[PDB]
Amino acid sequence: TDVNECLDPTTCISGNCVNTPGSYICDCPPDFELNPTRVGCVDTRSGNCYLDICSNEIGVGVSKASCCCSLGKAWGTPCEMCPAVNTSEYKILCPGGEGFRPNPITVILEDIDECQELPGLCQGGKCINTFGSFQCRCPTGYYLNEDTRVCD
Repeated sequence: TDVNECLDPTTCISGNCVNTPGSYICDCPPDFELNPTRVGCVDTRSGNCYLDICSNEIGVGVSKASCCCSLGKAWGTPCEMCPAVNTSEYKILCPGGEGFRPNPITVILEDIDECQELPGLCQGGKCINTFGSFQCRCPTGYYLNEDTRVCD
């Protein structure tokens, strides 16, 4: 009775909780929809990921979270800008910070695999997925353009 679940930190991941009599509700911000078990909000659209303003594509048909919670800079068509790291937009979009996205079904944070989803981050080179991150080794005689993410 006296209970308002919204007062609990965790209630409604990336969402706005509204306390109802015996439970509560999660209203999802724009572009987010409630997950199946209704514990949070996710963006299940698929789009391209870009390294600049959209240009320099590094990922295809990938989720905005996987794009922007990573090194991506813009996403989808029409080109949307990844929110900046100190924003609320980013708090919601990247609830686990840099390197992770929420599972569309369970909303559980998982390590984004740039190697698979964002192959662009290492064009012409070997991509090695790691915890919350990944590496890149350019083949002998070629070097990584830290700006184009291309080997040489």
